[PDB]
Amino acid sequence: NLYFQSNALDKINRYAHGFVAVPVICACSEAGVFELLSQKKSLKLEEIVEHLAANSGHLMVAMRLLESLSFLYRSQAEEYILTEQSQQHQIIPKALMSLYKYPFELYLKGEVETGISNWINCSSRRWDTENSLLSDLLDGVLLIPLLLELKKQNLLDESKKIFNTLTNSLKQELSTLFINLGWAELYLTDIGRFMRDRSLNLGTTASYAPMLLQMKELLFGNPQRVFQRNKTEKERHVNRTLNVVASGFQHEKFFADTDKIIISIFNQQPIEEQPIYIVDMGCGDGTLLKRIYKIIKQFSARGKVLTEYPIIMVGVDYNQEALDVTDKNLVDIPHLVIPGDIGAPEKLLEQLKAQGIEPEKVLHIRSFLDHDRPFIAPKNTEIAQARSQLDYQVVDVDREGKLIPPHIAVQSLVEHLERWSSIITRHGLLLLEVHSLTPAVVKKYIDESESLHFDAYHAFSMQHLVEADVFLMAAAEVGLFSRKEAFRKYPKTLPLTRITVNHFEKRKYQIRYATVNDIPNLLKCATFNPPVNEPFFQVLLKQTPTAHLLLEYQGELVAAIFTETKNSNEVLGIREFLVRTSVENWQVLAKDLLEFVEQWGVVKPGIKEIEGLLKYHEAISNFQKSKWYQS
Ligand SMILES: C[S@@+](CC[C@H](N)C(=O)[O-])C[C@H]1O[C@@H](n2cnc3c(N)ncnc32)[C@H](O)[C@@H]1O
Ligand SMILES: [Mn+2]
Repeated sequence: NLYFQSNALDKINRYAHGFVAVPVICACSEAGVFELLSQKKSLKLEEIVEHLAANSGHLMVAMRLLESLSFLYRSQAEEYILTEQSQQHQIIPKALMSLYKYPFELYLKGEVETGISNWINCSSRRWDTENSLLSDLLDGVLLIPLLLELKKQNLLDESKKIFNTLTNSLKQELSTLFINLGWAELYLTDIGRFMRDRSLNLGTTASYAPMLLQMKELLFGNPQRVFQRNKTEKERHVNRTLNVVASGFQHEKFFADTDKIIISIFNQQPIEEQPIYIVDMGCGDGTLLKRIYKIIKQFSARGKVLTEYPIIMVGVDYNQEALDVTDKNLVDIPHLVIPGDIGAPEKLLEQLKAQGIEPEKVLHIRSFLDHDRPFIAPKNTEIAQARSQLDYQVVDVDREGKLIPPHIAVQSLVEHLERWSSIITRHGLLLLEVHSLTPAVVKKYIDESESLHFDAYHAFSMQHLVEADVFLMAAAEVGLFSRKEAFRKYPKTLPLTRITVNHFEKRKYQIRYATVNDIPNLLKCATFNPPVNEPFFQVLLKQTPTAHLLLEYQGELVAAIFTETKNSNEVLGIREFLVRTSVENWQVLAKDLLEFVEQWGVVKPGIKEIEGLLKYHEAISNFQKSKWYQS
């Protein structure tokens, strides 16, 4: 915990930002996006799409990135307007895009005709701008592939004398760069060691270089040429090898967060009623399954009695090579590997039954896969219709590169979780997932959070991130609730959620957003505040369409909690509490709703604090004494 680390952390994150942002800015500049918004200053996305013959989905990804960088702003009519910062697009050299295919391997080996001296000189001048952020964005285009190769060839871990075995010209090139950057003084400095030790965190972003090189095709050409799939069906938009290595390394601290959940499950008495099978959908190399088994064996009551009550780990994956690797990795662990697909839980269930596996004895688990499912369009058009008036900000791009409407992306996730919800047992569903943020929050935490680059390259590659609150809502709509004692989120202390660790349990009821359509039923409920009239409900529902929660059981309204969002959208407050005391177990259910509102508010983008929990907990906990109206 040293003083220099806070600036170093900002720098490395900014480098990853620039790795994605510079291709977006350059492609937009070349196609005339900034010029168009200078000739006509207020344009909606559809107008920009039409006039530049753009692909609406990828273009939305680019616009959200530019908004997050404060290059553009959106009016209340959803019209894009340039800012003074957007003139920075003129400072970017467009030859800089050549680095995305420059052979850094050959360069470090002296087998290259043309080196990188021009860019080293550019960096020393801070790219001819005083905007510190901007010069860090451009630095990232160069430094990310270079640092990764310097680490890969073991040119930085070398004791003391780094660059000592390189040709003298190479020595001076990299010595100048490292000295100019404060990385070396020839010995590495504090920041120099920091950048080297943390290089693999850039691997996932760096692996999308082939896609980012083709940004102009994504935005303005034929997106499918970027995503080939030839005969061997190797991915062309990403170096999956480096990607899988890097993401596995990053997924490490999150796997450890399943320890407390696993320890809790397999300490639960009696042993015979615990799960027998732990089934990981998308097992990859089996790292998570292997860890879980060792945790059970060493740290749980179940681990003392495996002789009498064995555990069986089950790896499921739609790729046979993954099953083979997982099979080998789970040597000496009782296990099974079977094919399956994240989108087909019904087929998984039938394959388990074909093995004689008793479905009710299964704990289902998975990590970081729901957002990478094959997108299935909504079949429930009526629920999709209702959903369409809500203000979701999910960005999701289809195979043609067109924008999937946010409410359609959400309804797809709901229906996909419903298919899973129908097979989840009383042992529940251990689920880790990564989430996108809104541009308002990304803009506010640009130096502290990875979202700017991570959300962009995810949406560009046709993955389906949602914001963390949207995910928890989609689960709640189908009766899956993330258990309070198991939950973890990252980042821990910033008002934004990029990662959730969940133990979902299946409950008999559902929680969804209240809508204007619910107002007649809401008017009839018992209510802690004096009875609310329709206009105030309309006011609340109009101002924050996705901030009021209701709990339903067998089509019957049980309870509802309305909220207010205030103070630069940093404070969420409980505003109304409604119940129907005619429904069996309504008080327990209403307490569950208030607990859910707290969890949901904890992951709501931008929310720093929740007000009113004590007041409204007391209201429902001492119901008769609190003297509710219309009871
Ligand atoms: C998401 S990445 C690896 C991360 C891994 N899912 C985990 O558990 O952390 C892809 C891995 O999941 C598998 N996978 C990708 N799409 C899948 C799908 N639709 N159904 C089942 N497995 C899938 C891949 O074959 C690969 O093994
Ligand atoms: Mn992903």
